[PDB]
Amino acid sequence: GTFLFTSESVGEGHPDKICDQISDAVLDAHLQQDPDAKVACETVAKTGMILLAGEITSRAAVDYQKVVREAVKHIGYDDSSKGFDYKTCNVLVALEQQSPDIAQGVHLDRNEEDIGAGDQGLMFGYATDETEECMPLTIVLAHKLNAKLAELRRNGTLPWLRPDSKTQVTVQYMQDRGAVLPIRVHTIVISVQHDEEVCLDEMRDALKEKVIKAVVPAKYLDEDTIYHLQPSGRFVIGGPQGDAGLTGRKIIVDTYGGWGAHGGGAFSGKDYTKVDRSAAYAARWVAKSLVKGGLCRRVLVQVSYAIGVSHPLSISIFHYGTSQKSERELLEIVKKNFDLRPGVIVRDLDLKKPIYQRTAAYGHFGRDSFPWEVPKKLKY
Amino acid sequence: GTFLFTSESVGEGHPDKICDQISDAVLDAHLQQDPDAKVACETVAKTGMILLAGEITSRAAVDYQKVVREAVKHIGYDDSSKGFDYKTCNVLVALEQQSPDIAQGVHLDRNEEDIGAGDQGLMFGYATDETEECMPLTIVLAHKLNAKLAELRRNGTLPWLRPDSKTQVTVQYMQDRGAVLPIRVHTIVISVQHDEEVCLDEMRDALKEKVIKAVVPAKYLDEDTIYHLQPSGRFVIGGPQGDAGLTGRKIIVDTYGGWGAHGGGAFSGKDYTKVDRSAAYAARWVAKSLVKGGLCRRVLVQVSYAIGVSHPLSISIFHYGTSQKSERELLEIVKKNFDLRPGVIVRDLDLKKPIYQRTAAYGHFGRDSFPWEVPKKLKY
Ligand SMILES: C[S@@+](CC[C@H](N)C(=O)[O-])C[C@H]1O[C@@H](n2cnc3c(N)ncnc32)[C@H](O)[C@@H]1O
Ligand SMILES: C[S@@+](CC[C@H](N)C(=O)[O-])C[C@H]1O[C@@H](n2cnc3c(N)ncnc32)[C@H](O)[C@@H]1O
Ligand SMILES: CCOc1nc(N(C)C)nc(=O)[nH]1
Ligand SMILES: CCOc1nc(N(C)C)nc(=O)[nH]1
Repeated sequence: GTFLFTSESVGEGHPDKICDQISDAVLDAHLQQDPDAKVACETVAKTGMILLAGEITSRAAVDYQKVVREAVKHIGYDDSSKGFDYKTCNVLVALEQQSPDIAQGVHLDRNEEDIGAGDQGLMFGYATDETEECMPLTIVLAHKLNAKLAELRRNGTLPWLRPDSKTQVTVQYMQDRGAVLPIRVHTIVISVQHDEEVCLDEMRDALKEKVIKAVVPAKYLDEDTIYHLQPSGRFVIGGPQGDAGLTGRKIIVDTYGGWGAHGGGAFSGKDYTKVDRSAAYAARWVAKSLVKGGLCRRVLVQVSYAIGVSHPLSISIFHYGTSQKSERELLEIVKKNFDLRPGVIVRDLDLKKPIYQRTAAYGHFGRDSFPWEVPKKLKY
Repeated sequence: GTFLFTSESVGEGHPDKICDQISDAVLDAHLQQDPDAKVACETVAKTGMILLAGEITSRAAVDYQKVVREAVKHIGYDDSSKGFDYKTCNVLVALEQQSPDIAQGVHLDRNEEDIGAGDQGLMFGYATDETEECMPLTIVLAHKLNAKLAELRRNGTLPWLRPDSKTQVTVQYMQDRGAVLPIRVHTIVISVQHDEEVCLDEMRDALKEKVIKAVVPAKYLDEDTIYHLQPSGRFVIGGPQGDAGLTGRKIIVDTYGGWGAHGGGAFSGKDYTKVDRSAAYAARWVAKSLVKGGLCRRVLVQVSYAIGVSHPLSISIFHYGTSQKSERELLEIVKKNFDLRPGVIVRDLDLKKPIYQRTAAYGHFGRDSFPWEVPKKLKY
């Protein structure tokens, strides 16, 4: 009954992730002044460039040059030696108002509770009892390895580290009546951008001793665990100079690491009317409520919408055989306890609050007790 | 045992899809001259602009202005009245060589069969016996509805149609020992860009009579089927003018429509060394071979890689309880029949051939008998 499963994560300076963080810095800057801002901000990053493209209709007065540069500074790209510098990069803006055809069909003259979905689409929520935070261990460990790299870079322990990193964790699991039980870590990959001076052996030793051992419990590591540390051999060129980044290109890192499913929508740079974000957060909230409520050990929830229509078109539950209740019964419990109209989700999850840049690295789920991470007490 | 499941698809003129098609037109233009081109071409589209950003190392001489404009012409954006025009749009290029640090770690001085994966990552393949092509009915129908719109636009039946469209199909299924059986179509959404002259009732009638009835079998449609046709009410502004598009933002439309799983990687604009594409195609090939080989009714396959390492780090099989054989036994069959090194996949799936622009709309799977759609005869 054993099997392997792999998930990855990336650091704050991974170019796709830079884009997600900038998109959400822009969203938060708008929401700080106009809680009802309509934002659809895409970011593109390549050598020396941040380009903002999309549609924003807002009463806020936002200084895009300042917001973008401050986000890049926070990430740690502050010198041409690192391949990117917030002080001297090009910031280009191609932002227009939201299409009036979309606005009239979604929200104009609509009661907030009855606002229409901002687009059609499908979204999934997932939760698993394998960790207290109800997330897959593979992705939790992968995120923590990138967070550890950023911690050691920022406190000056490993000053040769640069912001761009990727990690990947393969866990060997046992199947248990549809639930999954982590046994051991089979393989770890770490690739991180570095300075010109540090040698490969010094990096590999530090990645094992100061990063992996500082994150992964020893009980999961053994003589057979495979380590791929700086497997490319050299990673001096990094960030946007090494690879063009775009918003919404790390949607699996943002969610469940391959577990569960995804509807395709990106989160960053979007206000609550874009159900790609708000309904995915609500679906996570439902899934976690079902697991913490003791109704199943793991569960997948799907929801879908049509543009301009408030109520979801469909809701579905897949419990992997981990409940005594049928999926039909769980769906009835969900329908009695949740209202997944976007105009209700916004109230329940406080989605006009400018906390979005905090979600844009290290995953949107399983951290920091955001509203979608606080289970709802279910009545049935 | 009944449940609902929803999938979406988009048309050739959806702005994200325009980007995927342009990225793959660029890839094919390079491969026509240099079969070993290293391509990582991202495209961004917004009002009046196509921007190419990324990394290409190739011996080809490619006229980016001509390649981009020809792709936009094919899609049908040929007049400012449509919101976008290949003849007069801005084409901007920010393309540099592939990072030498990546090149040295992946492919330089390597025997082709032993080339390293171009990046780390995870990829999934899926197949289901619910259709002959081994794809979920939800996504097959959603794709065919967009293809029908483009057919009626191009033959002049519905001259008010414009290239940008989205569709969404919800099917009611029955569960059958882990397999899924389509019963009926519960809800259909169609949104399509249109001219200023046509009225809503004429469009809704045409979408039902000339589009849905021309695609979806009557046996699936009944008095209860819900139709959301032009639900926003007005969609004159469309294409990149209505919404910024980016390459790799329709990864679920490109694959399984919410069924199965996704590793996060985009396909378009990437040569075979980028396992996000080649290993996902090979995983589809494995999954379809297992279903057509009669070993399971539906199956999910995961593979993963480390940058610079040829052999996958992990391979896993989830058969949803639809095989008499254990997942351990199916994994042994896969390991005896397939070699998922990128330098072998390229040979088996002929991945230096310039057929990629053909994959960039209507899904990469379940169509046209591409090599990954031709099952391998399994020996065990
Ligand atoms: C390998 S690059 C993607 C392929 C690239 N676009 C190309 O031109 O081949 C993807 C990510 O891997 C990381 N990366 C960049 N250079 C790397 C290197 N030399 N070694 C390992 N990882 C690298 C960065 O996080 C980057 O965003
Ligand atoms: C609704 S837009 C996404 C949200 C948008 N960025 C905004 O500013 O609100 C997403 C896709 O829906 C389609 N779309 C654009 N305008 C539309 C309209 N008026 N009615 C329906 N669908 C529309 C296009 O395919 C577009 O790429
Ligand atoms: C949340 C709905 O997703 C799924 N449901 C099911 N069943 C069998 C109900 N199978 C899947 O593969 N996905
Ligand atoms: C292909 C590996 O994906 C999965 N495997 C399993 N099991 C139980 C083997 N459960 C999942 O949710 N996904």
